[PDB]
Amino acid sequence: QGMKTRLEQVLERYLNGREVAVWGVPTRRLLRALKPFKFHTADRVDPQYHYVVAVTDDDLTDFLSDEQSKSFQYANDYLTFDDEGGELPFERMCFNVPVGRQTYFGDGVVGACENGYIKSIGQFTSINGTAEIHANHQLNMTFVSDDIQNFFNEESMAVFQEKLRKDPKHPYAYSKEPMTIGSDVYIGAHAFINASTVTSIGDGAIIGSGAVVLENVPPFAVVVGVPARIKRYRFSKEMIETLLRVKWWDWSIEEINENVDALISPELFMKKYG
Amino acid sequence: QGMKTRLEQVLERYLNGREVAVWGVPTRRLLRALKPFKFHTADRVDPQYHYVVAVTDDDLTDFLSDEQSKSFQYANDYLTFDDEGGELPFERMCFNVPVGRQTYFGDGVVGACENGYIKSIGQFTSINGTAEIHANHQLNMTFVSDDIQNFFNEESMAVFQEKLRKDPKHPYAYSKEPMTIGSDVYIGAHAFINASTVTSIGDGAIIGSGAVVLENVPPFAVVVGVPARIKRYRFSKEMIETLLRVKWWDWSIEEINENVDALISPELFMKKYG
Amino acid sequence: QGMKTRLEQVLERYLNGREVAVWGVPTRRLLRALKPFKFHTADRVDPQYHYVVAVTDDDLTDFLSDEQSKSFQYANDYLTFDDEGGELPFERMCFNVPVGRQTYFGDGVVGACENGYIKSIGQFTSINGTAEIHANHQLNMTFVSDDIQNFFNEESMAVFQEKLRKDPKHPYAYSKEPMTIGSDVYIGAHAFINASTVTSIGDGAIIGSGAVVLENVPPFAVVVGVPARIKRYRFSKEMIETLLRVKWWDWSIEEINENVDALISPELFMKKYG
Ligand SMILES: CC(C)(COP(=O)(O)OP(=O)(O)OC[C@H]1O[C@@H](n2cnc3c(N)ncnc32)[C@H](O)[C@@H]1OP(=O)(O)O)[C@@H](O)C(=O)NCCC(=O)NCCS
Ligand SMILES: CC(C)(COP(=O)(O)OP(=O)(O)OC[C@H]1O[C@@H](n2cnc3c(N)ncnc32)[C@H](O)[C@@H]1OP(=O)(O)O)[C@@H](O)C(=O)NCCC(=O)NCCS
Ligand SMILES: CC(C)(COP(=O)(O)OP(=O)(O)OC[C@H]1O[C@@H](n2cnc3c(N)ncnc32)[C@H](O)[C@@H]1OP(=O)(O)O)[C@@H](O)C(=O)NCCC(=O)NCCS
Ligand SMILES: NC[C@@H]1O[C@H](O[C@H]2[C@@H](O)[C@H](O[C@@H]3[C@@H](O)[C@H](N)C[C@H](N)[C@H]3O[C@H]3O[C@H](CO)[C@@H](O)[C@H](O)[C@H]3N)O[C@@H]2CO)[C@H](N)[C@@H](O)[C@@H]1O
Ligand SMILES: NC[C@@H]1O[C@H](O[C@H]2[C@@H](O)[C@H](O[C@@H]3[C@@H](O)[C@H](N)C[C@H](N)[C@H]3O[C@H]3O[C@H](CO)[C@@H](O)[C@H](O)[C@H]3N)O[C@@H]2CO)[C@H](N)[C@@H](O)[C@@H]1O
Ligand SMILES: NC[C@@H]1O[C@H](O[C@H]2[C@@H](O)[C@H](O[C@@H]3[C@@H](O)[C@H](N)C[C@H](N)[C@H]3O[C@H]3O[C@H](CO)[C@@H](O)[C@H](O)[C@H]3N)O[C@@H]2CO)[C@H](N)[C@@H](O)[C@@H]1O
Repeated sequence: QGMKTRLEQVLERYLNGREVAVWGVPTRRLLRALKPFKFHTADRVDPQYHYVVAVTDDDLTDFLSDEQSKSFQYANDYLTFDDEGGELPFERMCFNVPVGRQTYFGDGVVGACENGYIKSIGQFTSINGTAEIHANHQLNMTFVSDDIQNFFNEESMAVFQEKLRKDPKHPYAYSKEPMTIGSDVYIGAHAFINASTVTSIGDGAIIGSGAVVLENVPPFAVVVGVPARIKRYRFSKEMIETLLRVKWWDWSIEEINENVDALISPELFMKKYG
Repeated sequence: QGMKTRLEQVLERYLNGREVAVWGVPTRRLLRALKPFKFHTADRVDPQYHYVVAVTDDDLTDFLSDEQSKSFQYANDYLTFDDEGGELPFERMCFNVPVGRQTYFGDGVVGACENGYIKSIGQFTSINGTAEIHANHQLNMTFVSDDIQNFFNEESMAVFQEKLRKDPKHPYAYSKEPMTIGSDVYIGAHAFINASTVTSIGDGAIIGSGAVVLENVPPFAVVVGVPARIKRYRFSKEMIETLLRVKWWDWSIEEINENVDALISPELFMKKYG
Repeated sequence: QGMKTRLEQVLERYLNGREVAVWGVPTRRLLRALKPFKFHTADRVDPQYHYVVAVTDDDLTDFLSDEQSKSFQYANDYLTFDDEGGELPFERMCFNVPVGRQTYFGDGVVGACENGYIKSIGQFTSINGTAEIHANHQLNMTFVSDDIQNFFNEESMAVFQEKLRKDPKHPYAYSKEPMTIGSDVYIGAHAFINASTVTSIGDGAIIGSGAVVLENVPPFAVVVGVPARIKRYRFSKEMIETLLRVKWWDWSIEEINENVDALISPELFMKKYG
């Protein structure tokens, strides 16, 4: 591929001449990524000479259960291969989609990034692995199937995709801006977001479990239900207005540790920034 | 097994004397299927001499990212092993369940086919991988568990299964016709269908995301919610009556490309067939 | 690890000096478990000399499709490695969580046991694999993210976790008793239980599909919906009172086979124990 995966971005910044020790049975995709480096099956590992790469999450659990792993820092010294959505201490990219710091999501949102459904994902955003993000099929035609186009010749493909781009309900997310997910967002298990109608999820939004959101979620609102309805705002109006332009999620690691009291007490946060 | 898998049906029609090149680390099930053929780890692949079989979907993505793959047509020259529900250009079978053309579904619906819960799946049907199809346990007894029968002797098993067949609410889908899923059907993510009470899903039906359907879905109806309620019909009544017996989903690949305008414009479809 | 996995508990009781035959490609975790025993790739298997261990569930299906498997009893002679939640004929443990007999659950509930969210799981309980059990993040602060704490030093971690323990809404299930799931419970697909607010699920409870439960479920109640509401009780009040202290789920395998008629007919059950 032309766009670097999460494993390749981590290695580019933290490997630093060491050889990669593979903790687990590798995939063909992994062997292609490790081709330029020296790599081997992990036996005796030393973080001064080695960088452990666990193939799967279950292989990571086995590695952390090993006594050899407690001299290995999270991303500086190891990583999970099959974890494109895993959180990171630095801003990264996922199929031309910027992902903030300490932001994690599941395989469904990863596939949504590759489909072009997402424009950006904020910092300190927590998304459950079971969450799904898909677009709508076309509804202005006699059929709803998408793989019917596998039978169209050119002449038929040109006219089918012609109406697709000229559709105000955005089938396959064709005619809309890619959806943005803000910072400090929480998304629960079994949640769903429609990539055809949702174009923005505000910062600090909370999506309940089993919730099916079909429209935009304003910042710091808690949407819940099937379909998702706003049941309560997370903060007061004055806080949401202030929080939107102070942007604590863009602070440095030292500045977050300086204003712990402001981030911990919401009543103190307004006092310092209202 | 006695019933051919999707990989075996594809190979039986398109392999044509070539040897299989395995793109990825194979499973024991795959090695059993490839036993009669000549097979090897894929290196340099040529579609005139080789047929690429990617073990998993992630191995398929790695194969398509390789320059060698662009002389390989979808099913005629490659396929994914762990993809029993993947779409195909020809009608196939899945555990004694006929599956139409360009119809795809996930692992939960595959397991539903093997359980005998499904009778047939139409053509050009799109089912999300997260969709689940299960039956109800028995409710006319003091227990709801199913694996309690692991402790029954013969005498106890005969009487337990005796009432199971004599139950009008169809526990474990015992006393009903297997459920039929029509053509041009769309099923969203996190959807659920009760195999104990649902016996038919009409052609052209649309099941929303997170929807739990518990009764039959009439053709070209859009069921939505927990539980699923009909919120709107996809087409006018006159169209549904006409569409049910013209059956465009049974047209040839040449006839679909002949009547693209009818399938693309619903207003034109009635003009040509009303 | 210090706590035995489900595979290690089964082997400790049923292996009995035999060598393990691995049906499938093993993981690194599996190789660590089989280290003290003699093990090999399964070829010709005899239950008098061998104990088959299928790595994955798909490898189990391949094994049962083999003619060699029909002299192998379920747990006494084989088992699936990647199946920590699979049912068993004897009471077992899962990350310091007692699991009853013939009780099965999915990977999400397994991870919930390791997180400390569950105290015990009853006997003859049926939980769907797609079910999820998670706790709530903190809501009394300006942020909702959990992995923000990866940036806190000591001083910041001590004060963040300080309010976490002093929170009546139980973020991360910090200040509550671990949730108990009773016996003869049925949980459907796509179900969700909030580990932060739910502390008990009574015996004989039934959770419908796609249901999001947020409070305790009384014994023998059927909760349904988003959010889950009690729609109907499974039995009469007099039965629930009697069933709660006869505890048929604690009977021996011989006593279950003695009182099949009582367990099969609910009307007969009260006659014998009311
Ligand atoms: C969304 C959530 C944070 C709400 O937390 P909360 O502040 O304690 O909400 P409350 O318990 O006070 O109840 C608020 C109302 O909204 C409803 N509600 C809240 N969360 C709901 C949910 N997931 N689903 C359905 N209804 C919900 C409640 O039924 C309640 O109804 P009411 O208006 O009649 O009182 C929490 O319930 C939740 O579901 N978090 C997601 C859990 C998860 O999936 N984690 C995995 C991802 S890490
Ligand atoms: C079902 C679906 C096609 C409806 O499309 P639509 O024609 O644009 O429906 P609308 O947006 O006009 O809204 C219709 C009504 O039904 C509701 N509704 C529609 N889809 C819903 C859904 N999945 N869940 C809950 N409610 C839904 C809407 O809330 C709305 O309510 P209203 O009567 O008060 O106005 C679409 O919403 C959907 O969910 N598709 C499934 C997406 C998916 O899961 N893809 C993965 C599988 S490939
Ligand atoms: C929960 C369940 C056992 C109810 O069975 P039941 O006794 O036949 O319930 P009924 O069909 O008589 O309907 C009862 C009412 O509750 C509703 N209801 C029942 N189950 C529901 C469900 N999963 N979701 C939403 N609504 C449900 C029905 O819509 C109905 O509504 P009403 O009050 O207007 O009549 C069953 O519907 C179910 O969903 N089982 C879980 C299936 C599953 O997920 N299996 C996989 C795990 S092994
Ligand atoms: N290109 C996105 C892909 O998404 C995959 O995950 C999901 C889907 O994108 C994937 O797509 C299915 C596919 O199974 C099947 N073989 C073909 C079918 N047309 C697709 O259907 C789906 O994907 C396409 C996007 O390409 C959408 O246009 C369509 O609306 C949607 N139903 O099925 C998976 C479960 O629904 C993988 N995560 C990933 O390998 C890949 O990035
Ligand atoms: N035979 C169907 C199987 O379905 C599997 O997928 C799902 C279930 O069928 C499977 O079945 C579970 C099983 O985990 C566990 N080891 C035993 C338990 N009795 C089963 O329970 C389930 O399956 C049976 C059907 O056999 C139903 O009667 C029962 O109502 C249902 N709860 O758990 C999986 C998640 O719920 C596999 N896709 C597939 O290997 C296999 O075909
Ligand atoms: N320690 C529990 C783990 O749960 C895992 O499954 C699920 C989660 O526990 C897991 O945790 C995610 C994780 O993906 C990501 N790398 C880090 C993130 N902080 C976690 O987030 C989640 O887990 C933690 C519990 O540790 C909760 O406090 C948090 O509320 C929750 N959002 O993401 C998975 C899907 O949501 C695995 N089943 C298992 O390896 C492991 O036991």
